[PDB]
Amino acid sequence: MEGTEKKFTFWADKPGAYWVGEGQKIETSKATWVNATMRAFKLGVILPVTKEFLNYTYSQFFEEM
Amino acid sequence: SNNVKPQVFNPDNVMMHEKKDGTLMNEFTTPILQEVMENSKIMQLGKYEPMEGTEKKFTFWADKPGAYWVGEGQKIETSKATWVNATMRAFKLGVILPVTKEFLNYTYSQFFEEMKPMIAEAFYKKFDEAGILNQGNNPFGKSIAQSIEKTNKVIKGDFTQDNIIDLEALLEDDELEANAFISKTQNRSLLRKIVRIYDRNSDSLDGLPVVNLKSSNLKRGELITGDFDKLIYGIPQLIEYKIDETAQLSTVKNEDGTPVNLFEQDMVALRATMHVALHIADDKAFAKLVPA
Amino acid sequence: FISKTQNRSLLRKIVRIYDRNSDSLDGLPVVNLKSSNLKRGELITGDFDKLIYGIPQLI
Repeated sequence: MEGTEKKFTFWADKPGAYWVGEGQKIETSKATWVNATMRAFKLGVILPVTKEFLNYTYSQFFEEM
Repeated sequence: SNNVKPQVFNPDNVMMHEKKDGTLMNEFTTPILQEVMENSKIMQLGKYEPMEGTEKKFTFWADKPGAYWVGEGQKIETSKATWVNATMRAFKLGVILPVTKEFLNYTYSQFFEEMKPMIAEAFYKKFDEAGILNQGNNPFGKSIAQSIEKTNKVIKGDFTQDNIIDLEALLEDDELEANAFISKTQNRSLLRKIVRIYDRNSDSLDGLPVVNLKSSNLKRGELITGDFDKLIYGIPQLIEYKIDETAQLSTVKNEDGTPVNLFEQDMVALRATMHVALHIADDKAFAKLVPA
Repeated sequence: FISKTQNRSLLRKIVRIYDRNSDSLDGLPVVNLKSSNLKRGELITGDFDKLIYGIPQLI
């Protein structure tokens, strides 16, 4: 999915067939499809730190978060 | 909260990837400009003056030295050349374009590159209208229209051939040739049908070129002319672009009235700035025709 | 023609015999003088090959 939205299309109807005698007229038939779609949403969080903490208490903190 | 509907803004200058009705603008097509962008008319007409501070000092000549007829062995008398000082200062132009980072990923990823020509056009129009028409809260005090008010060097009435001549003759009345006309592009309607002194084959009026301004402040009935070599400009700073992903913007506010923090809200903004300067070397060099 | 540059104001609006496309008057060139002694209303012309000058001492 490259954009924030995506499209799907699916078959829905399939053609018929008939029995025809010799020199009788052959009849017609029809196919059909249907569509569906999905979109994306955003997740987020922020973690703030006092820079003394990141020097004198827990240097690795963000790598462990 | 986990509130997912998009952020409303005020003044609403922020570019967004989805509309409040839920329309995500995927598969968007890059716009194409209808006309073509305008150049600066001041930079077309005026003299350039290389400047590197925000301020310049000029020297111009004023009095020429004389000469005398001397008989054989008669005393050669003296004479004085004189000059006059002038000065011009720069002021800063700038604008900011805020963008939601989804827009810059999914709608229109080249947006900030495709905007640079339009930002320049916005500054050129802002400069021209400030220096010619005295409009848009100009900073200089110096302008063409403010010079014509001070000299009161105004013809009153309609575009008769007598008035078109008297307009230019009011500069000849001080030994200055006019060098161009400044016109509202809408008023060819009048200049065409007088008797001809105008031609559209070049857009010239009595052989001098016509330059069109393209803003709402110059009316139908008005015409400007002068010796545009007496108008001088400089540019200490060619347009500089800075893109920022974390600053606060105070001038744009959220729906609740809070400022827009570009980091918390996942946004981007382009700041552009330019420094530009204007001087009018002789305020008598410009004259105007105005309807009564 | 010898003309005060200020008096195009008159030569323009008569009927044309003048043009500013060259600054000529009836096809002869106009030369502008640029001093206060030649007035607005005055125009001079002649066969200027009959006017002769010389310079024994360059400046």
